[PDB]
Amino acid sequence: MHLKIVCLSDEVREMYKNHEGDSGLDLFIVKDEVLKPKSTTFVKLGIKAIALQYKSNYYYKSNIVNTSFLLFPRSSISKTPLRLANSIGLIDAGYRGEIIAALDNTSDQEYHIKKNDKLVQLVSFTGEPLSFELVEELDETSRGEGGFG
Amino acid sequence: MHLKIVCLSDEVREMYKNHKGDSGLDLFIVKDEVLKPKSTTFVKLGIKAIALQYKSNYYYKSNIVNTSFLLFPRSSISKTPLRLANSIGLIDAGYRGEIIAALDNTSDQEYHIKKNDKLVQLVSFTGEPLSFELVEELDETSRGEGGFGS
Amino acid sequence: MHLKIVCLSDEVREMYKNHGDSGLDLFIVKDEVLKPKSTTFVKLGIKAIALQYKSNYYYKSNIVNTSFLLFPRSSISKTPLRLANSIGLIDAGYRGEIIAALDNTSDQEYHIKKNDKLVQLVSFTGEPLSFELVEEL
Ligand SMILES: Cn1ccnc1C(NC[C@H]1O[C@@H](n2ccc(=O)[nH]c2=O)C[C@@H]1O)c1ccccc1
Ligand SMILES: Cn1ccnc1[C@@H](NC[C@H]1O[C@@H](n2ccc(=O)[nH]c2=O)C[C@@H]1O)c1ccccc1
Ligand SMILES: Cn1ccnc1[C@H](NC[C@H]1O[C@@H](n2ccc(=O)[nH]c2=O)C[C@@H]1O)c1ccccc1
Repeated sequence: MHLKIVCLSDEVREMYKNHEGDSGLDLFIVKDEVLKPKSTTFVKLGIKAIALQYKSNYYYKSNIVNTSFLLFPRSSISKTPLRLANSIGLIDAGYRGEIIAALDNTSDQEYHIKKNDKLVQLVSFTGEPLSFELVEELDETSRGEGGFG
Repeated sequence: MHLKIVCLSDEVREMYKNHKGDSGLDLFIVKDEVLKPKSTTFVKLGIKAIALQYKSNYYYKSNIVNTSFLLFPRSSISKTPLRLANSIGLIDAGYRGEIIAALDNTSDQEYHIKKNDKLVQLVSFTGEPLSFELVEELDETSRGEGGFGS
Repeated sequence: MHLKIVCLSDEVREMYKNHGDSGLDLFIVKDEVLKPKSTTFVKLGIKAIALQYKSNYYYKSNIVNTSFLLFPRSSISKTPLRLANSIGLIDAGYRGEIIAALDNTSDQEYHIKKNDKLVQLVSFTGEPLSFELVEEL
């Protein structure tokens, strides 16, 4: 699966210019942030992303198409008090919004995520190796980050 | 992937006639229910379902088959204190029971769910788009809601 | 999909020798006390690879190793244990022991017993699973 990732700030772009014939693509925490104790915080991952797979035959009742994909916790999240609220995120084929990780802080202390933490990863519904590239837009629409003005 | 869904009551049938390219199919909470604080409740979704996909050759040591499939939380469950106790439910190809969501109320107060809330969704193992239709039975067994009599 | 499982001990091998569906259950292999309000890395005492047919995938001889998944069993929900990382992703390249990160959410300790089945191995496609017990991967 191949992902096109639009970084929403330059600080993020520099993180991903760094960065793997692997199943998951790790995502960065892009900004130091405090998570209140006993809370769910919607943590903005500062990127938009489209995933491409070869067209496939599926039952329902241009070799390369958009596809839905998954936001998984990284196994090393287990070591912390944070847990993904929604278990596993399902990003649909369309999707053009900022990817959000919803993290439950299960402790009663506040928790500091730091820039460059990796808590979550994108994963293909097929488990296949992921490749990505930075692009400036996903498509022509404003939500795509493309088009005029 | 195509879901044949059997609604277990008339009330549920109407909710599914009225239903709003997509990878998950939202399921309704079908009955106002109070969930106790700090507990796990097995919330009956009032439906049974099977999933149909193209037959595949798979390594294991008409072209439409029954397939196993996935029960995911909707991401809007995040706003609530309700968490899905088994993370992602696996429903096997053969399963003819009512679909249950096991919801942990992590809050220390009672949580009230309403008829028409949508907290969970069915999703295909391959993430392809889903269609569904409402049917009177899944198969000929009683558990499947079908066959002769009562 | 098909799994090659190396049992890490004499005693574990037994449990799998005396064990086609969508997930393969894994045993709790030794009695253990889980502390209250805690996360424990519970060792399952197996190594495993998974084999599926090669596929064309977009990216920029019959068989290959694929990634597979570690799901909780639906029955885990009767316990106060939760899988910390929701669903475990075991990569194609992984040769180490399989661990289940379990959160004990109880304010009391919780004892797991050998022959408990709390988690299960599932394939990316939901296809029926099979395994054999080898000596090495
Ligand atoms: C938080 N928030 C504020 C406005 N919209 C939202 C959300 N919308 C879900 C979309 O986000 C995408 N989405 C889905 C799952 C996920 O884990 N991360 C996502 O970005 C595809 C889903 O379609 C939202 C996002 C994450 C957790 C909860 C809720
Ligand atoms: C709690 N309870 C009381 C009577 N039945 C149940 C349970 N049903 C397990 C089966 O239901 C199906 N099942 C599996 C996972 C799931 O998330 N939802 C389900 O309906 C397939 C599984 O085969 C049960 C249900 C949900 C979670 C845990 C346990
Ligand atoms: C516990 N521990 C000590 C040294 N390394 C670890 C761990 N490392 C992750 C590897 O284990 C494999 N792994 C991944 C996810 C999972 O649920 N179970 C696993 O066994 C493949 C992953 O690559 C570890 C294991 C489990 C949860 C968190 C962390």
